[PDB]
Amino acid sequence: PTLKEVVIVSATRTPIGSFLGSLSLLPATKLGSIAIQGAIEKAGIPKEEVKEAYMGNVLQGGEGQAPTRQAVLGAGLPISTPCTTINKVCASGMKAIMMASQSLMCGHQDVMVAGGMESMSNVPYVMNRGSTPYGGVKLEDLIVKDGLTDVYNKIHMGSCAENTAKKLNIARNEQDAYAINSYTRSKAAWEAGKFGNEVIPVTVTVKGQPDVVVKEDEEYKRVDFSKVPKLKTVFQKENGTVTAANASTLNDGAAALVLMTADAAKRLNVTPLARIVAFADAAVEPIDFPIAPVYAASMVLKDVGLKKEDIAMWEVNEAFSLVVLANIKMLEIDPQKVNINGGAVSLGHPIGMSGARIVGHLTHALKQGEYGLASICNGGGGASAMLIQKL
Amino acid sequence: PTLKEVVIVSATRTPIGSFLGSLSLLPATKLGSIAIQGAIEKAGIPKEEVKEAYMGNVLQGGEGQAPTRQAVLGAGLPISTPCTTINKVCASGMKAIMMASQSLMCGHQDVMVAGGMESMSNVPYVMNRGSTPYGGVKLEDLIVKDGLTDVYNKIHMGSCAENTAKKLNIARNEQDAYAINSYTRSKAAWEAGKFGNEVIPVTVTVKGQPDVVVKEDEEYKRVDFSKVPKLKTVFQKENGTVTAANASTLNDGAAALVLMTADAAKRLNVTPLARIVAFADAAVEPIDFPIAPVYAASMVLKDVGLKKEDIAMWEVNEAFSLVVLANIKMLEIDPQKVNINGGAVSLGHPIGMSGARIVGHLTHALKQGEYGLASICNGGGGASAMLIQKL
Amino acid sequence: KPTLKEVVIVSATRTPIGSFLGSLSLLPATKLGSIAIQGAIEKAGIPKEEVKEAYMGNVLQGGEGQAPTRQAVLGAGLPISTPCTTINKVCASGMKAIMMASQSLMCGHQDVMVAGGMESMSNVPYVMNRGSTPYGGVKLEDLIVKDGLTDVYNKIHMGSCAENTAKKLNIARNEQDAYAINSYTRSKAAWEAGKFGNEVIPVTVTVKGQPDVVVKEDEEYKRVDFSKVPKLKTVFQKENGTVTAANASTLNDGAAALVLMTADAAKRLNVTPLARIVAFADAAVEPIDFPIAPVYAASMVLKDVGLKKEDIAMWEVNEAFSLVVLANIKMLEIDPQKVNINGGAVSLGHPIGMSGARIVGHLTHALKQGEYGLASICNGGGGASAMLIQKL
Amino acid sequence: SKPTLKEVVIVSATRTPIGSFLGSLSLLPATKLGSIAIQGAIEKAGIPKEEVKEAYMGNVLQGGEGQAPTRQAVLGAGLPISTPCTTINKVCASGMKAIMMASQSLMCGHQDVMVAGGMESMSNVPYVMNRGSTPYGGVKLEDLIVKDGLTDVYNKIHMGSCAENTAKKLNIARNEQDAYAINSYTRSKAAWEAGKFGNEVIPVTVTVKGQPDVVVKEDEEYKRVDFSKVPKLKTVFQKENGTVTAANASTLNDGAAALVLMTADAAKRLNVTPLARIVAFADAAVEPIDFPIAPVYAASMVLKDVGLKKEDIAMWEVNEAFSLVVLANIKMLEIDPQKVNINGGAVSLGHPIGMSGARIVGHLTHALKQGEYGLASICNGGGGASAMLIQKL
Ligand SMILES: [Cl-]
Ligand SMILES: [Cl-]
Ligand SMILES: [Cl-]
Ligand SMILES: [Cl-]
Repeated sequence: PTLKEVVIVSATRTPIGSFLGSLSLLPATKLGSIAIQGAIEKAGIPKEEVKEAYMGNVLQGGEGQAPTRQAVLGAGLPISTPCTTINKVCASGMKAIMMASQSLMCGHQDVMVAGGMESMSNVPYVMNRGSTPYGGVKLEDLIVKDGLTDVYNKIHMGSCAENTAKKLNIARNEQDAYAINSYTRSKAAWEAGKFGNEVIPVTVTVKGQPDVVVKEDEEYKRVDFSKVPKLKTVFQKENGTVTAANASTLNDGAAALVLMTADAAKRLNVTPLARIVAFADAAVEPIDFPIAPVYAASMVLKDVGLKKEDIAMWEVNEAFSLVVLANIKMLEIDPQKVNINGGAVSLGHPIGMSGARIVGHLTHALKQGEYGLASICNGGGGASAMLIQKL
Repeated sequence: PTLKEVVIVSATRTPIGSFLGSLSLLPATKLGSIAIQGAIEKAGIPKEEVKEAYMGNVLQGGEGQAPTRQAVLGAGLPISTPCTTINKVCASGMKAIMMASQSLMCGHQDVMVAGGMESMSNVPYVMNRGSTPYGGVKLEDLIVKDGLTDVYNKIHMGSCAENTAKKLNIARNEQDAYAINSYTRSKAAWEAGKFGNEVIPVTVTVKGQPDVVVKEDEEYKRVDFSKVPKLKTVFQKENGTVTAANASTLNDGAAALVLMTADAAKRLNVTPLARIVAFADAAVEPIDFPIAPVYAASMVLKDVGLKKEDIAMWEVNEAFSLVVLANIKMLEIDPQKVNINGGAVSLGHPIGMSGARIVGHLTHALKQGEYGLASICNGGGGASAMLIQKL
Repeated sequence: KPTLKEVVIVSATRTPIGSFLGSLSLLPATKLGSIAIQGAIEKAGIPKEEVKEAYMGNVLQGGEGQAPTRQAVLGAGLPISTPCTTINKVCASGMKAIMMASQSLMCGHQDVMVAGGMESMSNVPYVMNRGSTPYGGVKLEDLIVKDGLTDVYNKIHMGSCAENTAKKLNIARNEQDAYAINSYTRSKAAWEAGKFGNEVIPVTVTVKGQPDVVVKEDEEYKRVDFSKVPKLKTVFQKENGTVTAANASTLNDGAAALVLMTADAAKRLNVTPLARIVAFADAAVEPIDFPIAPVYAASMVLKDVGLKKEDIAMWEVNEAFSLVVLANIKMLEIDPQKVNINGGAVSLGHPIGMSGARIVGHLTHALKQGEYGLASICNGGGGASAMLIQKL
Repeated sequence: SKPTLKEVVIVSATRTPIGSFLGSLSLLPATKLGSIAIQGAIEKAGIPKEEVKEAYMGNVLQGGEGQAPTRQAVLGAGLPISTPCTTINKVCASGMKAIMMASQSLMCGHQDVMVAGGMESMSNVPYVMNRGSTPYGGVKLEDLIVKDGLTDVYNKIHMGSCAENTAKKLNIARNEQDAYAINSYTRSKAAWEAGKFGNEVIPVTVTVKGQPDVVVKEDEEYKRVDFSKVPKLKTVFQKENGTVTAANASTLNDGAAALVLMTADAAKRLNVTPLARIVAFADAAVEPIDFPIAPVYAASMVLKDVGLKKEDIAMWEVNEAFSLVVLANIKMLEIDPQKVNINGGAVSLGHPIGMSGARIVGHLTHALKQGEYGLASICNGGGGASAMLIQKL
């Protein structure tokens, strides 16, 4: 038996909300249900056709049992749908799509949903099990402990990024310029209505209060260009370059894609949006995560036999402005082709979701026949990358 | 390309420690490193041959960033090794093996490590982010909140088991007899030396203390048969059937398998233990998880045209004695062929590890040519199953 | 019969009372204490160095740091040579502090003292027991509830104890709601008439990179809706209840301080005293019956001095609940127009450690020359303190 | 003119044994220890419980003890519901300050019989979490023993680190401190084996369901020492040139003490034999870091007030908060060391902080010979001290 061709038939997401902001009352799983239900509606298929689901989700503590199952059932999918929650840190939402593609390729399923979800607003604090130490204890923040601290270096991802800024000589000003570029591209894309088929509105209902309709990304509107160059370099007191403005923020959101075999799409009279061509994972020293996406992207190109020039648009996840700039520089790519409609620095970074968002964005933004390449670094020194072609 | 055949080359585990017991000082990821290093040693290959790693791990809160990456780097595997942490609740350890097999089948990697790890001793308590409510703050136990509570029904796994005991007419005395049988078989297998190849010893080292070598599963010795029928039914005080003795326990442990394509096994000239024949996931109504493994096992049998009678050895994970009895009753299989060397009720149940342990046990215990079938229920109403044939 | 030094009040100052998590909530109890103590010494027109010792009531001390009264005193800029003691008689603390200070003065053991009370209920923490966390989790308890508001013996809230007295004395919901509205009315009128001009000192709340807030009046009395009062549900007892969130006192932040001295010291220091402290007493009853303890304490003071209830121009009976005040009016058979005339805790709020000091200070300012004032305050556990003063 | 005051006498002084931290009495809350000592004292006094008019108890760490700690102790000892109660906090001086303030009420003729003492269960002191929004990056759970009991607010350092400052200034070395400490343990054991606390201390039965009853009848802390280890121990409060150690400092402990106090007139009316007369007392305060010297000034104040000389004092109880403190006091007052802390103190017996001030007064009451003067003094966090002079009757 030969490997089956895999197609993206729909790709949908919630808006991204700011930390403790517009979507902070919704658990990650509920955002997941919203995205999954939206993606299935858009695919125009009976929901019973979806055979199995994988969702990325990095910070699972306190979400209750089986987060992906919660998202799936909450979306109204059948109780017969098996569910697995995926954690490759920042790459989780992309790795979910990759693993689901592998199942489809094997003929183990013909239709799946894959994506990612995160509610950083609802990530809790932890207290160790045991006896309390004389003198007190600090209950640790799981965003910091599980999401953002490199285990081996015992420093923030932001501090790890400083290493790359040093080695590649990427200055504060260049990072700030990228960050401003991202906010500008985000606003322009929202104003041009570019997320109209991608984002679905979320109604937040509180008892006794009026409904709030969240219809666009919250983060990009919280910028002051005049203040960008004034911020302190918080991850390194001496010779620092990374700031709160030129790094991604803490956010809430979910994205989901409907994936099928080519045969399943034919059977169901569905016109797919894009073909999944290839994907790869790469890993380097934990401190050097910003550069892993370079290797992952090169693997994919070399596997398919494409040149970098053959890629119409790049989605290189904006964990930090530093990451994108390292990637542009090492790969020598046209910066007008990279994160064209904004990215994590200005739209925000719900870590388990972003890897799925960037792939769904390519699916909508590419023109017929064009190749898009999405890549995303992750805590621990990893990256995932994926090549798709618009149909 | 054509789908590649997958073989199990090695299968190794730590002993299983009791809650707050012999292994409680070691993090899940450390147990992971131990199992991973041991499986590579038993496989007789350079660590550098391992291309990618998947580990099941249900309760990831407070383990630090990227648990699987920590296990892999802590075992001395190359920094180039991509890692993904898998959460299908209790089925996590088996699902990791299944997904790794799918990547190998696709020709996306040729050698992987897959397994599961859990340190329930070290799972923390959580406090919600936000304002402290007037009148008190609740610190929830992640074991209870994420591990053991069904989301939809708002009851413990043990109460879901009671539901199945009612519907299938499985009485307290029947569950108690099964549990006693499990304890008996575990002790017999340990005394017969049946885990000599499967289990590797763990050395627990404490500053200014003598070393402690943990060489055997701890839990099976923790029973009093005379008290078994006198114990209170903790999940249902009136007309109950499930007890602390006839349920599985909370435990610490890790297991890891080295998987290869048939081509890689030949290239490297290793002696494969077993071929992976088929695997499947099924899901039912959440409260009914005890029966999900029946459907999952039936799926794998049907997939490859085998009948229940063709199976020499069944590993039906003993989440509760109730579960195994429900499976035997529905499948109508010979109890003498089920969990022959004990299982989770007497050996313990580190949830993210168990699905891998039972596959690994089949790999060592099956005789040449024999088929073994492993199935494992999971929170949310799911199950995974795998069929292997001993080489 | 002992011959004792005559004790006088030379000043009585307080911060405004802030609402729970409200205007004064960024300020620790000890800081509010410093503000009131400094204000009191300022109004007394004496050197800080003249204050020899300080006692401050403070019910909920957990997490405030070592020696709360010492913090308040040194925080006001008083000499490092000033001995300090923090007093806890629950809700009576602010009064008991004045009483115990008076006793020292009477003995000739000191000639000038500061006495009062402080509480920041906004900043009262939660606790977790020492030891090993039980499998399955734990509820960290709220100290306001555990130490402040729960009767140990009956294992119920103060408000539920009050329901007991409402039953026994036939003090219905409507009468209590009427008393409540009356307190809010009187509080507003007094504030609008400028009746706290010399008693209250404003506090400036400063937050880096924010405008300053000058808190110059009590925050709580403006937080009522008279239309909602009779519609509120009875929180401490659903079945046949009378006590509500509106007719009970609230959780609050504030501090009060008095300069006390011997009559001799006042003369030496050429300051004119406001009032003479005549007598005071403590009484106790069954813990559940705390609302009636102030009746017995007041009667003890009258009997001791040989006065009649009719001789008192002005009564301050702490408004812990509207019920408590009505229960006192009923049993004592006194004229309601002479009781809590410029409002009280039901509308002004109840920072538990300070209220007993506040009400003595208010009598001091409001009484006319030669008039007698009687202040009484119930406390958790079944107790009450009372004090008789005479204006000079 | 000086007021004419009632004479105040100590009629009984009774305490629980002192338990080590998380040791023998750690299952009992402070208030129950309070009840045990209060009932003890009244029984020993030989009066009806209804004769006690009012109660003051010292108690420094009141968090989580429930409403009105003193009221709990009092009602728990079976005293009438008519008995008013006040909980006193002058940190380490609380147990003595309670007796002092009760004495003032008696002097004024405001009461004729009172119970005064102190109680502390440091084993049961909880941790705290602040009310409000959980701050990004972590939430601290503070130990109230550290935060409220042992940390100087102003200097933001442990009491033992403040103690180092005086060791420095007065040149009191490690070995002298250690010498004192061993001296305390020695006196403690001697006194206990001689049966010297036969009337002072009452035994406590600890009942755990399923378990055999435990009878705690002697102080726990003094047996927990190794004299050979003493000189070896690390100086835990200061990195450079330290002198204070876990062994020459007092420990965290649990205990209560209560005294029955009355006017001379009430003792006659009740036909009881008074034990001692309360002569004078004082409080002093210095710079917060300098709390080890504050008892010097407090004692001097008392002697000066009564016109006595240091040489007139038969027996000194200078609370052994730290070995350093007793030494500083001996040095500055120039008194006979053989007259100081004769039967042990807080370094060997332990230091339940709200209790110790009452314990040491109770101890002079039992130890002094007819007509002798005893002086008890006690430092407290914040830079204070209380002192009391008594004469045996
Ligand atoms: Cl990785
Ligand atoms: Cl599932
Ligand atoms: Cl009382
Ligand atoms: Cl002081």
